[PDB]
Amino acid sequence: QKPYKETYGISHITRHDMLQIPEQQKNEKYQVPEFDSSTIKNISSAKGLDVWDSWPLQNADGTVANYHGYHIVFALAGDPKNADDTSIYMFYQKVGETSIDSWKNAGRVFKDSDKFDANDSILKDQTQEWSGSATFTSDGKIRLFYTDFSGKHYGKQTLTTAQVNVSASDSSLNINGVEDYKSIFDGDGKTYQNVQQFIDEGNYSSGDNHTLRAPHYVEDKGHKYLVFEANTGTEDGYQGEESLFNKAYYGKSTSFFRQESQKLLQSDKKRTAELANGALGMIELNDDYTLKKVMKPLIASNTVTDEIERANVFKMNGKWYLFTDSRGSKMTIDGITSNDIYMLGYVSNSLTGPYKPLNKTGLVLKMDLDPNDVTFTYSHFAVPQAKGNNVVITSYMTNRGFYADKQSTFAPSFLLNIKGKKTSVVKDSILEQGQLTVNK
Ligand SMILES: [Ca+2]
Repeated sequence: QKPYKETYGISHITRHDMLQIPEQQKNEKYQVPEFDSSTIKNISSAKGLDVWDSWPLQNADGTVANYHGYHIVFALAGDPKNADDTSIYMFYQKVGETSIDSWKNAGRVFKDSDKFDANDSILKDQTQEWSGSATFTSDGKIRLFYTDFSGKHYGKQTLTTAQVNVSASDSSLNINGVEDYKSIFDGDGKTYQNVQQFIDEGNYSSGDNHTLRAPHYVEDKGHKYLVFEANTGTEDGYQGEESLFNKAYYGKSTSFFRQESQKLLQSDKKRTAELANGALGMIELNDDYTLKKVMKPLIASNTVTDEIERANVFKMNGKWYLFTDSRGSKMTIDGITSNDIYMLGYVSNSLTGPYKPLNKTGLVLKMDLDPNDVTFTYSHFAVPQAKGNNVVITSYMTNRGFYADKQSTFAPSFLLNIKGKKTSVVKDSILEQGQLTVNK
């Protein structure tokens, strides 16, 4: 196969940039701070459930919404014994409260019968509800986006929306039901991989890893978009043997391409690399939240990894910041280990790009604790704030099903300082578990 160069007009997480991270990550400015295990509590209202990936109800610009005097956080929860028990619950606190003990549980967003009542062919085959985002509409409605996972159809993942109907009183919030509950996007094969393409490979035992999830709502100039975890399709640089010869995925120089590509081809990571075609995708939505336009990915991670999760994007002080979480264990980069877990980040003058790496390489956060560590965190997420140079990093703490007495819970939040194309963790900025804003 001859070397070639093709960007497909999109940005790329390159091998060269990733290779810089192992040395860089030793700098405390890019490290999830150490947490104090004796301050950590289970979510008391979640009653022995694991509570992991969690997200705030947001305004269109990503700031935290105020619903009738309450903050709302949606989260995946389930029985610690059953790895396939995953539904979305809605938690809430009065605005002003900070303690983890302030979070009340409104229960599941969905009834089991809702997916059938939706009159939606894909939804009626759902077995789990995976994570997403939620926006607070201009007419005062709670608009949810999440991933419909079908365990019985080879792990199909479909971007899905619903309006959550909630009555508010002085004391409580109550979920009355949902409406406008519908599939929006299941891939198109050319821009984003679909489940059939995964099945064509031999599904799970092929080593391929199909993703179409983590839908994040954002607006710009009154246009509505989802940015999401995906994989590339046939027309924007697909997985395959040929992909290892695309210099766009390497960066730096032809010298670097020749050296790195031949190492990769001689390595035990060649096949993994060939299959690796992660992407942060984008679609525009109509005003009824249906699909308007499939758009090109903002960034892709060909050869590096198949799995870039928890897509997030927002404008802050005149620039756009794009983030994703990713496990070192599924990467193919020398010096990145199975313990390493990252939030990577990119910056643009426009929502639609082009995006270049933060801190030269893409590194924003590094967390490398043992999976057994009670203070292990995952699903790091930057919550934009109304003003200032700080965002709040939320994450879940404690691996699912690991400890009888210590469930997955809200991690202590902390601050990340962002200016220009640089970030730093704010020294001793640890907040309460699950705290969403600096303002109180
Ligand atoms: Ca793949």
